[PDB]
Amino acid sequence: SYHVIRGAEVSGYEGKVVYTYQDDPEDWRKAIGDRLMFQFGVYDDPRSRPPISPDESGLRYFDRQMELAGYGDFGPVKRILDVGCGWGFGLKYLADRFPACPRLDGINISARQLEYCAKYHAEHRLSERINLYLCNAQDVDLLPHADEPYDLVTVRGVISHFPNDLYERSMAKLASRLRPGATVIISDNLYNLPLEQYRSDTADDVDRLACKHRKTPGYFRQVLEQCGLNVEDMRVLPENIDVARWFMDVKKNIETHFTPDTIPPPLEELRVMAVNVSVALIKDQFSTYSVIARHP
Ligand SMILES: Nc1ncnc2c1ncn2[C@@H]1O[C@H](CSCC[C@H](N)C(=O)O)[C@@H](O)[C@H]1O
Ligand SMILES: CC(C)=CCC/C(C)=C/CC/C(C)=C/COP(=O)(O)OP(=O)(O)O
Ligand SMILES: [Mg+2]
Repeated sequence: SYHVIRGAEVSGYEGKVVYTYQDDPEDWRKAIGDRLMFQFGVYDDPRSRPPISPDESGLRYFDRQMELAGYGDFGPVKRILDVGCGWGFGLKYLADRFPACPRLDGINISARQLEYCAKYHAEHRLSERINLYLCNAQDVDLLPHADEPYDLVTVRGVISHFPNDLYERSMAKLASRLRPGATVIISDNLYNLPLEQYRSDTADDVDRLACKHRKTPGYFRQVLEQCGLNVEDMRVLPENIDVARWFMDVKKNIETHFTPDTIPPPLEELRVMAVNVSVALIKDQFSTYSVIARHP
């Protein structure tokens, strides 16, 4: 079960995102791993015993981001928000990491992901601690209990799906729900060239995985600052060769567990996207960034 939140002004891009994440979570598990973590991974953790799966590299990327955010006396954490909560591992990970945090909220516009989130959280006995909302990032102001501000927010691989307009409005409303000194942990995928210069290695005529709203490091950071957040740390993470590795391991998973008949269309987009983006990553035209931001 999830609660519904509508802001009477619906984003026209929702349909494209819903389509992307519609399909059987068991097919996604075969592509990206059992944890269903969908924002890359690091292959440099001394704890990782090769071969390193997308489950291991994803987990260790999150650990590294938690370290950079200073959660290795981290201050009060009584309420957590996961923006675009995917298939719910992010909320489970934070729940286990913050056992004295009684409230974690997840927002998502994919009903199929939220259906899987509830069943998955229930199996791990977190249903009371974790609340799920069918809620666009731009209606975060409508989330219940504005009298209880968020201490920690994750936005990992979500801003890639935002039009510039949506991104600016969402971050302004997110900022308004933060306690002073609250941390925002961001992962996203940004183009290191001017947008006019960049040319897709493999022509994208179908908008692969609803990621057409490309952004630069400069603009990305400008928006966080304009909403009154302080950028504490911004860096390439994972490294280009690690994002490429994740992509190509996921491509291999898809080509090894599916045929062109049975493959769900979004996993076909991901299979093609893997070579295109990996080439762009090798050429340093594209990087995944870790951003730690705080409310002053
Ligand atoms: N405008 C929007 N508002 C809320 N959620 C959105 C959104 N656009 C995309 N999303 C969600 O953002 C997620 C992108 S994939 C990332 C999932 C998760 N952060 C992980 O690390 O695995 C999906 O759950 C998608 O449905
Ligand atoms: C969606 C998301 C951010 C979640 C995390 C996992 C993931 C697969 C990231 C996608 C990164 C991205 C912007 C791909 C663009 O490829 P493309 O083939 O669309 O590139 P192009 O069309 O710009 O050449
Ligand atoms: Mg694209």
